[PDB]
Amino acid sequence: QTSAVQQKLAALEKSSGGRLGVALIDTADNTQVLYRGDERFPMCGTSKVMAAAAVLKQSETQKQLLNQPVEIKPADLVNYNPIAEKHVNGTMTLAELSAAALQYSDNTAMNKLIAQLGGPGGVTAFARAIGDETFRLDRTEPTLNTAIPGDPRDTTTPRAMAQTLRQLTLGHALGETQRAQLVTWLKGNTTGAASIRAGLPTSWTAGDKTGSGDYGTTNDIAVIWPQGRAPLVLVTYFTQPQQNAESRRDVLASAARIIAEGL
Ligand SMILES: CC1(C)S[C@@H]([C@H](NC(=O)Cc2ccccc2)C(=O)O)N[C@H]1C(=O)O
Repeated sequence: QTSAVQQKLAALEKSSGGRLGVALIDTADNTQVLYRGDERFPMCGTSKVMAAAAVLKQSETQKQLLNQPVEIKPADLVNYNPIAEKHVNGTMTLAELSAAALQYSDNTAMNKLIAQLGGPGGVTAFARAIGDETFRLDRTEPTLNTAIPGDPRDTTTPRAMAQTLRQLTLGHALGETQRAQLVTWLKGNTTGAASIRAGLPTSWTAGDKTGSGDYGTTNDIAVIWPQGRAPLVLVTYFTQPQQNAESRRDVLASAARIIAEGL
């Protein structure tokens, strides 16, 4: 069946010229709303949540892991390193790297998280351990953002990512302390005001992780606390036909608005 909300999302997609994927979980009743929910999309930076969460999982059995120093060398710098560049020829702890990857989307920090997990396959292995059979990380930064249409590398589906984000932030995929840390990091994100958040009533609070890549790929995944009701988990993925397409965070805001108005 096609719902009123799905019809509005289809209209939005049509006017956007691209391909939109949406997955909402309303924890008030566990109901879901999906649009292209089982189609694959390039994750880009939204994959940083899985990497940080995997390191948080490791920290459950190593109390000092998050304080472990990691060397940052000039050769480690990639295409976007707002935090790591300050620490070249020095070190950053795994907590510092996690916070930089999540809150500033630092790509060198993400690479250190991936390395700590034994490579992209280590991130995928953690996804499998928490019941996500869909997620796949295949490359490091910056190539994991090529976002080529039809390419399965570094992709997931909106349904899978929403389920995983719910388990990580509201469920028991991580220990209580680690879940709280992840939520704190997401709520402190600096990059999300133009995306899902721009489509929500101002009174609502949220934590999110954005992503962008080639093909005008523009993504956001969020955990939301609406005024007067149980939290929501929302994933909005968007990708376009031309490699050099411009970002469209406004499309994510529009999708979020349709979802909020549809509650
Ligand atoms: C500036 C950021 C905050 S960081 C960046 C990052 N993507 C890239 O570096 C690849 C790329 C390749 C070609 C064009 C754009 C991006 C990611 O997905 O985390 N995403 C932005 C965001 O989330 O708003």
